[PDB]
Amino acid sequence: APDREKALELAMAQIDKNFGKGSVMRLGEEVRQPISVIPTGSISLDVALGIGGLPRGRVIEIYGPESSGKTTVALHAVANAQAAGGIAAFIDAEHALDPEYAKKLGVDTDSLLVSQPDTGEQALEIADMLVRSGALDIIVIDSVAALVPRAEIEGLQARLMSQALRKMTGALNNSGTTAIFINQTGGKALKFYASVRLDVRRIETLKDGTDAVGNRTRVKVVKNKVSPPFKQAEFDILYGQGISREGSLIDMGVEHGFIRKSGSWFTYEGEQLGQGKENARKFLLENTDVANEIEKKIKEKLG
Repeated sequence: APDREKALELAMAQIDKNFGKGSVMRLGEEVRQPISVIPTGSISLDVALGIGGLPRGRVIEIYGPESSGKTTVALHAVANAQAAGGIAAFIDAEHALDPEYAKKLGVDTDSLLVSQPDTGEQALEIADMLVRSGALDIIVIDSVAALVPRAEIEGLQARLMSQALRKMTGALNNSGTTAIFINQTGGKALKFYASVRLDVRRIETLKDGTDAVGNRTRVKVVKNKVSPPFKQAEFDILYGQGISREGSLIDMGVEHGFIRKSGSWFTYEGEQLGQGKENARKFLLENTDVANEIEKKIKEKLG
């Protein structure tokens, strides 16, 4: 009965010791909690991460198929980091960004540090020195696959990438700046350096009755060295409004009881919210007072 675990316990101990914390976990441990993390902007996912957001100082990767969310999540990461006083950097390699939309997500475009390098070898250095001023909070490279090296422009990528990754990884940990990498490629490197990888995919094209308000998405946390991995969260991203914070309260609201679905009628302890997800969504939208209370409750019922 005892001894085995005890040997295990000690085992699992020494591992983490020489290999860090997330070395050995259980798809059941409720462990850790850093006083630092960035709200995804969708609790659903925040919880997904276990820690309630992104592990600062860690290199995260959010890969997904063309037109899944990725950037959106990302720009959210950058917006929530922003509204906290620290400022964000955008390494542009895709030359495709819609500030407006960003602004709508919450991005302070005027104060967003961007840079459209010339070769893949160039961005990284930029990102690397720019990250060395530890003045940044969230730096985000856009398009791992759009990092063509000096050579080709005149197995390169993987290499090019590995190099900085090892280099930038060190510092990132020392400065407390968390990094984002969009992907589709450079594979290897990132695969391993990243301490958290999100796999994002668009499941349903949200039916608005009319023709479409957005799309319901799903992110699977294939790799999480800071909490139990393999989790996942689903949320909606309304065309031109980003992730509906309200849209999420409901889902968690119900998947955790704080709200009752009485047959296409949403109710919150006594009084009803609305009749229909969007209706109740509308409801909370204009009833933030109550809205945050749910978020609050949900955060209390879990952390």
